[PDB]
Amino acid sequence: MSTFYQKPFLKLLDFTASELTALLQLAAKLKADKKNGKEEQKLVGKNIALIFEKDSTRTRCSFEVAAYDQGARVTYLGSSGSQIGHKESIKDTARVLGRMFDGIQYRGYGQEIVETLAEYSGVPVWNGLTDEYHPTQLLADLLTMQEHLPGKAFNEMTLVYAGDARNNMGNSMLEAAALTGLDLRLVAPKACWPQAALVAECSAMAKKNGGAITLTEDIASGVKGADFIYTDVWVSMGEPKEKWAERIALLRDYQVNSQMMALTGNPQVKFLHCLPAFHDDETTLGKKMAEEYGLHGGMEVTDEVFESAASIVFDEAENRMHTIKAVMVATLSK
Amino acid sequence: MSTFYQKPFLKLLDFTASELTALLQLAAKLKADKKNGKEEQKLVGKNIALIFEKDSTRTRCSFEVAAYDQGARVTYLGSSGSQIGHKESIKDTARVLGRMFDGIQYRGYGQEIVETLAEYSGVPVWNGLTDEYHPTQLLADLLTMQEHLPGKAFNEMTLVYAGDARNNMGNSMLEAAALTGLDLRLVAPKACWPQAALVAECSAMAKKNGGAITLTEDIASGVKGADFIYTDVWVSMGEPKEKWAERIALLRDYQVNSQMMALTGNPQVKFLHCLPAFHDDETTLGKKMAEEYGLHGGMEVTDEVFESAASIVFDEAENRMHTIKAVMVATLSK
Amino acid sequence: MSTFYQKPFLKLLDFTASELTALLQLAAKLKADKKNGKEEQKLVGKNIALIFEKDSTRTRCSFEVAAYDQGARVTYLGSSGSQIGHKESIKDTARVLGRMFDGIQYRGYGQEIVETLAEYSGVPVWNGLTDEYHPTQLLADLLTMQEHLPGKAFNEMTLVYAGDARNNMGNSMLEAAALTGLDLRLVAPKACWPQAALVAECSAMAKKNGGAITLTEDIASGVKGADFIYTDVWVSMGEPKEKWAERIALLRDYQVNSQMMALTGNPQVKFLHCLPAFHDDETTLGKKMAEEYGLHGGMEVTDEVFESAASIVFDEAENRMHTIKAVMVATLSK
Repeated sequence: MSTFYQKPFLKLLDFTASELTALLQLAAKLKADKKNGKEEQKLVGKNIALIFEKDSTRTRCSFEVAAYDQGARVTYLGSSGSQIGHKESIKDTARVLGRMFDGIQYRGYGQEIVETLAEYSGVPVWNGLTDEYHPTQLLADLLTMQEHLPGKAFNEMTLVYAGDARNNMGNSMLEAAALTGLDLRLVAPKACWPQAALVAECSAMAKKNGGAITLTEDIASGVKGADFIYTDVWVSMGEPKEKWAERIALLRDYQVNSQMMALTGNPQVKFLHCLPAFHDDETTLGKKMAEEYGLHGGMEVTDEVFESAASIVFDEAENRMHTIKAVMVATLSK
Repeated sequence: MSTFYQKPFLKLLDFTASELTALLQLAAKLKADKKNGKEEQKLVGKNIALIFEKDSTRTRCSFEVAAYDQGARVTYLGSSGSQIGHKESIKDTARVLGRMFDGIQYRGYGQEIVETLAEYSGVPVWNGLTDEYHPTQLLADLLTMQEHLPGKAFNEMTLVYAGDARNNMGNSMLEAAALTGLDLRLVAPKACWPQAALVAECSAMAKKNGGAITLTEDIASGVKGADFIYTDVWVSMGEPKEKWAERIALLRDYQVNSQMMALTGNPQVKFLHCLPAFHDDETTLGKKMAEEYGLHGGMEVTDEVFESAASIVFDEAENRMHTIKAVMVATLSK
Repeated sequence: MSTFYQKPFLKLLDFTASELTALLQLAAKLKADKKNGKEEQKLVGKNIALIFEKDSTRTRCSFEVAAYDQGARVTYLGSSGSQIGHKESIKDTARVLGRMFDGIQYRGYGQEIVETLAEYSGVPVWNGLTDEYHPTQLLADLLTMQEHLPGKAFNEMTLVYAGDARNNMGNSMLEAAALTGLDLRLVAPKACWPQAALVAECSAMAKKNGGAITLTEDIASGVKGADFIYTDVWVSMGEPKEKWAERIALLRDYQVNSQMMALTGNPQVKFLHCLPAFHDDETTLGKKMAEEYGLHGGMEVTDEVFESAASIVFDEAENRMHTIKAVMVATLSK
């Protein structure tokens, strides 16, 4: 645990399995302490900056609550202005921020941006999200998996990412398998697989640690034995709207529905999903896409799965805050 | 007072007259305590979310100061992003926020949004403003009226809303008359009256409580005997600009000016107005509208009334903060 | 020091040389105390408003950290909404804010706006930046100059502003020379000189205080003997892009480079610059301007000077926070 003090948190592969175990134990302690009304503040007098170049309105909440609970003050710097590196270089920005703040949370674009912030600020920099990795969500998922399979090592678990696994969360799961020996199934069309070189590197590491990484288009063999099925949205705003039709055509067979859950053969399989999810007609955008592409009842997951007892998405969402807090406490307090 | 603990505050009609009296007494105590330098913080360790879908830059101030004074921390989520229910359903948003925050203040659109937040968050949700009601402003006005008519019950007071009463504040005043027995005069062109069914319902209730609700186009009989004349702006950005000419033509006879104040026959009549007000040429928009529609000297209220000794608009504005604070304290602290 | 209590800070000329000396001593004490882990909070329970009509995303950081360190709470009101005086008059806004907040920091447009805020709010108002002055940056520069020339009075120092001195910082330096007896050199094309009347007024004052103000196009005589060379960007977004070519043509001879530094004849000359600076190709805008106008290697300052041992820009940037804090402490705490 002492190995975290004054260090950044830029991706999971910068840490050992034992360090990850200690971090998740801290998150679980902080969660229990707050639930029981006995949280001990370790960050009184610390000032934290949130550099959120990529942002939704709600994104800041888990980070602010984590800091506030621990006694720190927060300065939120959102995506309304220009990007970092537009008017001022990343190195210059890092040097200025590092004299003002005790810690910096980053959410944005290329991994090199957060590496430069970490190198030149002189204070812990925590990667919430980059193009390459989604460490904040990964930690939240890992804690949630432990809570719902108590007393199991990660190398005893099987996790499925269904749908479009070619993104920063797919990469973070590859890292998790590499480090912890997780049995990881990326169940996806071949065009939606993470890059082969990173897959090959993490697969060699995972093997050494008692795990395995499988990429397959076949849903029945892919999800068999799963303890958890994770998915996320199939289309994003920014990727051109005229590509949505072919992407949806490719991905709609990979919808997490009651059939896919039953194909695991595991009555205790649980469902995960980085929020927001398009699972019904109760959003303007979800209702439009359901009508335009024929997806009433839910897109990447059905309303039935999303609201089922197997769905643990709101525990997962809450656990973002507890694991963010563990990172801040472990790196800022001795 | 104990009846408020862990409850939402969604509209005045959810409360009894006695509960309202106790709430306003708490606001007056908190105001006195702060003025005398002896405020006791009841909200240390509480995290409050401000979900302000409809916002002006200044709107957050009264809510943040109220929370800060009481020791709470605040996360402001403004109207720059997408609306709630665009990308994530209201129910999903409520469930996530309710695990993070101890209380949620909402300012936005339909009343059903704030009802859903209240139902699914599991924490107190306070309605600052919806399409239907303006509870935060109503409480501020009621406290201000008590302060300027000490020792009078609301059923001993006469309040006039002059101008366009067809809006959320008109509805909140109908509720206030229904509940407290206020003598309420909506002095307005018939096209600018609140909906007849809500008027009829509140009129039956008001009668039972010793009050009365009058809707009239006649200014002389409408304002006679008034203790307070309230008004607000006649045109809003969003309503189409080409409708302004007919609206102003309809409403300009209802300007609160020295003549209307004298027609009350009450030398102690006071003037109220939810800020901002267009009362002179010292705003870019007010100066343009004054020139375009012939309203130099003030629109819905003249500069003379606005700056007169009868004007209590800045006491009213300050009392937003004290009454907001009373709602937060009454619902979050036992 | 007692003369600051409950006063605004609108421009340097509102203060005496002795008051400025005491303010900078307070800033140096607060800086030392924080570095040594023994800061004593003087602003617990104070609520401060940041009215930043002109804003970059990073601008709020120094003000928030200063307030947070001292125990105050902050409400940031940014430039995303409409300007003050668009929908509500400055006087009305000042009266409302002054009942809510203990102090108000302003960054924006005309000096009359901040004067009106100060006059009608009833609480200390601090001018961070207006069209006419840049007091926050001036105080940071003065502290930085003292730190790098310990035991020297300002009337023993020579400061150069190279480049376009016709702006709010040039005006603030004229005031500093007027008040402290600084030897101030504005080394600039004649079209980029501050207004003659303000120059003549401050020159009369500076003479009385043992200083001098020189405006010259001649770089060799202008910078000779300098203790410090300050500069800032040559072109701003808002000024029309088609004027950039002639402005750059006029200003590029005034680039702070190794040659200009050597022309001082002073091996210990230091370099200052209100950040951000365009000193290399590591910003999108800087790289485009370097390519379009032939300025690879740096615009108003070369990368070599900017990264040299003589460059003290990051000490200067940090000292914004310590001097802001001194203003808040001196005016809010007895």
